[PDB]
Amino acid sequence: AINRLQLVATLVEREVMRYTPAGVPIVNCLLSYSGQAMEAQTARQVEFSIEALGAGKMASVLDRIAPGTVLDCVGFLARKHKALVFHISGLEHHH
Amino acid sequence: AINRLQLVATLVEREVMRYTPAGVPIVNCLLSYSGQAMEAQTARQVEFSIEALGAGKMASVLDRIAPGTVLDCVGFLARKHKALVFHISGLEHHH
Repeated sequence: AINRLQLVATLVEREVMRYTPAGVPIVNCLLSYSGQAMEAQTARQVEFSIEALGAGKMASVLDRIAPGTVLDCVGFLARKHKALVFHISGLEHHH
Repeated sequence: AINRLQLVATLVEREVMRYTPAGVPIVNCLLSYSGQAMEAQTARQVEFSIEALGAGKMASVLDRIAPGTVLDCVGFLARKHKALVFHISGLEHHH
């Protein structure tokens, strides 16, 4: 079943890298979205923040990105462990 | 800025139709996702539920769908009014 989120958003903050029991690194972060949903009947402004994380190489990538940076993100939604988290599977600098 | 969620998910429940002050109908619902994220380094099972809504014609569409139905949804994330809600902008029966 498809579960795919594409989001262009600003990195607001990130937590110190942590590791799963298997030794996989995880970086939790907060992203801030600000834009327009043309998908709504009347175009409307949309603004929200969302908890995200990168695992494995994506943790390493996030760990080197400055807060304030706008990121083009793809990935999937999942349960935190209830609240949801955006798992980032792919990332580019927007600009 | 892109903000687009694609999700194949089961309609669990829906609320009675309500209306905005402008007379736009809204149907709030709960969707349940169960699948696999191949986007994670190790393929992993993912299961969660997410609050969603349809507005305008999409409210009318949701209002006629039986709970238990699997839906192929597209749309965007937004703030409920903080918690997030999946605004559905497009819908098909999965099967």
